[PDB]
Amino acid sequence: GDEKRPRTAFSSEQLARAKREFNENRYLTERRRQQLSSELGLNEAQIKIWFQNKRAKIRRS
Repeated sequence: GDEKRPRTAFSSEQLARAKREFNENRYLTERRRQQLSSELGLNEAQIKIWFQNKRAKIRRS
């Protein structure tokens, strides 16, 4: 994105991941969220529950 980032906390490589990270949880919410909720047989209180658990993927950090 920018043209002047350090090389410790994130040399853009980590900043770019933040995008791709949500990019896989920003559209599906309105692209496939209906497909899941449909085959999942639940409500919004469970939809987020899936991705909410996937957001960690065994890291809780």
